[PDB]
Amino acid sequence: GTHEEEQYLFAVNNTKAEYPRDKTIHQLFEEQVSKRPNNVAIVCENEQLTYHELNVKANQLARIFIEKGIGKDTLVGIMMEKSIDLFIGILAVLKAGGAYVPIDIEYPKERIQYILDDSQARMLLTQKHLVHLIHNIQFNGQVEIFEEDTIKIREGTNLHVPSKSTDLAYVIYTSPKGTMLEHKGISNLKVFFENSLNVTEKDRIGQFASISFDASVWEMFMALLTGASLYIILKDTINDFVKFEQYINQKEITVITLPPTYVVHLDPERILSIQTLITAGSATSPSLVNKWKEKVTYINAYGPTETTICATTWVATKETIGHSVPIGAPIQNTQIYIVDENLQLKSVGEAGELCIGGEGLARGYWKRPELTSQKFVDNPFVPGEKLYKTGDQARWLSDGNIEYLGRIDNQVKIRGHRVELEEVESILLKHMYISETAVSVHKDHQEQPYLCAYFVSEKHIPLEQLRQFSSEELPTYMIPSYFIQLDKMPLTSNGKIDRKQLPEPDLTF
Ligand SMILES: Nc1ncnc2c1ncn2[C@@H]1O[C@H](COP(=O)(O)O)[C@@H](O)[C@H]1O
Ligand SMILES: N[C@@H](Cc1ccccc1)C(=O)O
Ligand SMILES: [Mg+2]
Repeated sequence: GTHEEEQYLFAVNNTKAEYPRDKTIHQLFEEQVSKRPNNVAIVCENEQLTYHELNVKANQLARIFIEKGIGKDTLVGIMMEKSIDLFIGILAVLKAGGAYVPIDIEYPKERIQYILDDSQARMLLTQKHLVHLIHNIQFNGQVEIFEEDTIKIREGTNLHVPSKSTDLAYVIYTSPKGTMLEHKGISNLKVFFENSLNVTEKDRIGQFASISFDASVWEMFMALLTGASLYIILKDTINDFVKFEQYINQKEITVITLPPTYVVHLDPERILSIQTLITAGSATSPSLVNKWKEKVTYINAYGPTETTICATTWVATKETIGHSVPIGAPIQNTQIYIVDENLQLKSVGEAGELCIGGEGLARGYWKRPELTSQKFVDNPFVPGEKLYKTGDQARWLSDGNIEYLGRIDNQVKIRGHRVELEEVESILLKHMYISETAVSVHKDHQEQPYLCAYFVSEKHIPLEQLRQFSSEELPTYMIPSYFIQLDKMPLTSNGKIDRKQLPEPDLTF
């Protein structure tokens, strides 16, 4: 026997590539500043800094952090307005040898206290006008106010803090556990941005994502580690689709990463500067991709916070989009294994849990040893390493691409049959008038489960037609018992569907 299938399942993981494995994020930023110090690094409204200017200010502030005890693996909470100053702060924390815990200021008190209490950050960098948000928490550590003439008085050369790439860089909270990411994964991403995405200094990277979501880390360093510029898009521009479209074209943004939940509202014929559109965070669809692939280079990027943002990508080709948009193949220095409950490899085409190995793996969850040992298991494929169990269902396709099948949690039993919520969602989305869908499970008065489909459409779709369509497209046990048209989909801050905001039907008749 030749064991072809088994060999194929390993060949798909031949992704090794050279990258600065011993360098830190700030080291990489500094080496870019040195190459082109006078390149624009960051733009916000009518203000901007060159790589040199940004570097100097980060170095100055970092020297203040050093004296106040910020060092190896020290966590520094950051709570600042979306601005150039926010990014000076992030870089300053990294330069001081510490890690930052981003806290979005648009957040409620409760969340700021969990992050602060859980992370137990010894320092909180914020701004003068935001301190009232702080009077709603039991913080005891050093509260650093960011308005510095204080900073302009310090030396602006690169510091020489003994930092390793295995030191922590940032801690981002996911649905709530704080994920510890080291420098390594970003060092790897730098090379991916250059070699895979083809990002160069000529690019202008939009900064769309919330600072508390790793997509913002993705954008920030996509710009700052390649020599490109980063454009801080403000909330009021984002809250207005026509304003956002105008911003992109006026600022001549070339690369933007957006949630499919956002892109669905944009007109591709209005967008003119975008060269590369990356969607991530949730599933995109054949209809959406078909609508954009001829205008821009469309990339579907998949990955959990736990493996440093991105584990796989798929690029739309001139060719046929099928029933699903693949999440693609593992990026450089990343391995994917689709396995059963005991970590045994599934046959090609079989559904299993997507597990990730490689250079992007997080150190684990902050102060959660047991959950860490449960999710980051010993890698049976590359002994000596760890393997992250994503909780996602997926299957290997024929062509080396991975097909995402939904969260394992979203598998509900109805009438003794197995239903995956995401599958009902994607099928209903095929309807010519439906632009967005979401399916949820609820129990009726006899505690039995039933499906409820929520959809958005420009015009009112008669339920009779939704029922007929479902009858033709879905197995009986997968036909929603109720269809509910929403004016707009309720989203979380990260741009994902907020299931707990979808109205449950009143079964009282
Ligand atoms: N491109 C994608 N397609 C489908 N689902 C995605 C995609 N990218 C991310 N996700 C989902 O988002 C999860 C990561 O969420 P989090 O780590 O909580 O921010 C992944 O495990 C997926 O379930
Ligand atoms: N890491 C993001 C997904 C993502 C992938 C690629 C780029 C940006 C974001 C998440 O947890 O959902
Ligand atoms: Mg995750």
